[PDB]
Order: sequence, then structure tokens, then C-alpha cells
Amino acid sequence: PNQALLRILKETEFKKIKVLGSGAFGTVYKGLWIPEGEKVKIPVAIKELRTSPKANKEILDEAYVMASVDNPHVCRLLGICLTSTVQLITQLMPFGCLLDYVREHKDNIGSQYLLNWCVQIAKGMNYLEDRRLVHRDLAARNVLVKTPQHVKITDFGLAKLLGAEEKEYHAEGGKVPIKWMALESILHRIYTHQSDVWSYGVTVWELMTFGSKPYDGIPASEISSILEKGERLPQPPICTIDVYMIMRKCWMIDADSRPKFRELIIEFSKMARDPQRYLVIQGDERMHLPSPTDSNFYR
Ligand SMILES: COc1ccc(-c2ccco2)cc1Nc1ncnc2[nH]nc(-c3ccco3)c12
Repeated sequence: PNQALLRILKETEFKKIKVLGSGAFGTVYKGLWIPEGEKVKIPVAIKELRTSPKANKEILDEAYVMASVDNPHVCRLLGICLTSTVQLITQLMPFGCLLDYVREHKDNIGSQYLLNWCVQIAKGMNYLEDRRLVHRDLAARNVLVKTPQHVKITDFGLAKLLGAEEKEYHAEGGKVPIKWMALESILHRIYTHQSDVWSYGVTVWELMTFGSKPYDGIPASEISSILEKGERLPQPPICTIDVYMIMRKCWMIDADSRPKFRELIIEFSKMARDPQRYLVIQGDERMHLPSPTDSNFYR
């Protein structure tokens, strides 16, 4: 019986080394945890959404979601510290965000690494689909890098849980990225796993453009218009027509016609068997050297 459980950790065991980053909707801190008896240090990341009872209940359900998932492709919450505010604590990923990573090492990441990442994101998204929950905020920023060969998913601050007969969800209000939303979500504020398929397509578009901003010149409000026109995001340079077919099928009108995450795993894993066939990269033969090159690496 897989049920959630929250392990409370003492404030005297946390030594917040510094801060990590303030996302456009969140603030995260870097830390190093020391148990009171183990005498071993483990790097951790601390999220403190700062003070209102609406964001307090948001941390509640977010922590509930993050303390119940269990997958090597989904970063899991390990505990909650109790200070003046509520601290969420997960295991720290050394290499950090994937969006800023592919923006930093675009001339060193090969076609093999990009497809395996898409395979891993699809696996984690397929796992949280089997647990009957929608992420509602899947972007390249919310993807981290444990090792350059393994990525994870975080930030469940907008995730929701589906009931028994419930196969969808109705949003309270706005405050959603929109660029990663499906057209049905922009119009009627409805979220499904196929809306997560859309956001998955936008994430893959972010990875294949090495971190380009989708709908850059568009002033957000024009997104629903160009979506109704019939156009989507353009075709990335490295992507053949096959990969752009997968991404376009994640962005079509009917939600039921979008590919489930199961067949996305099968497709990108088949492409991962031959990376040179579907991505054309100038280098490929060269590889990046991670861990000696510090860059983003801290205890
Ligand atoms: C969007 O990124 C997050 C979103 C939420 C959390 C979090 C931590 C605890 C509860 O939520 C934590 C993170 N970030 C992380 N969580 C674990 N390891 C990490 N290494 N690097 C980061 C990171 C870099 C930039 C933003 O996050 C990170």
C-alpha cells in the first residue's frame, strides 16, 4: 500500500550554504544536511515559497505530491523542516537545471544525450501518469540533471490529483505559463495527461533548440490566437522531419489524438538506438567531460 509519509527534520541539522536561484515563480536555497547521529553530510535543495495561507496550502498539496512519488526519473522529496515557514527538502542535483545546462553546453552535448533525456522525461511523465496525477507545469526549467546521463522532474507546486472517475481537472484561475499549455487549457482551464503531453512537446522543443525561448516575440496574449490559426513552434535545426512529427503530434487540436507517454517512450527509445538518424549535429564525435570541469558542482 503506497501511501505518502512526511519525515520532519530538525532545524539544527541544516546548514544553508547559500541560495540556488529565484525562479519567476519560486525561490530555492542550497543546503548540506547532517543527521544528528549519522555524522555524514548529504547535499540538499530547500524550497521556501515566501507568507500567505493560499501559498501555505499550495506547499501542503505540493509536498503531498512530492512525498508520494517514487521514480529514478522524478526527484523525490525526502523531508520537511519546520522553521518560521515550511521548508521543502529534496536531494540536491549537482548539475542543476537542464534548460540552463543545454544553454551552457550546447556545443558539447551530442544527439545521444538529447534523445536519452527525452526517453527519461517520458518515463517519469509516464510514471506520474500511472499514479493518476497531472504536472500542469512541465517545462525545461523544471527538469534537473542528476548526472549528464540522468535527468529528473521537480516543482509540483501546480500538480493536482485525479479522483476515481475523474479523468480531467478544472483550474481555479490563471497564473499558468501558457506557452507550455494546451489550447484547451488556455480556453476552458482544463488539464489532462494529454495536456502534459503538449507541455512535454514544448520541453522537447526546448531541449532540441538548446534552450531557445518558445514564442519569444509573442506577448503571451497572442499565443491563443496563433494556436487557433493552426501553426505551432517551428522545426529545430538538428531535428529531422521524424522528431518534428512527434512534437507536432503533441500539439494538435484533439487531446485524445495526442500520443500517450507510453508510445513516446517507445518512439524516443527507438530513436535512441540510432541517434545519428534523427538528429544532425556538427560534432557528435566529441563528448563533454563532467565532474572534473566543476562549472556547476558543489558539495
Ligand atoms: C525548479 O527547480 C526546483 C524546483 C523545486 C525544488 C524543490 C526542492 C524542494 C522542493 O521543491 C527544487 C528545485 N531545484 C533543484 N532541486 C534539487 N537539486 C537542484 N539542483 N539544482 C536545482 C535547481 C537549479 C535551478 C533550479 O533548481 C535543483
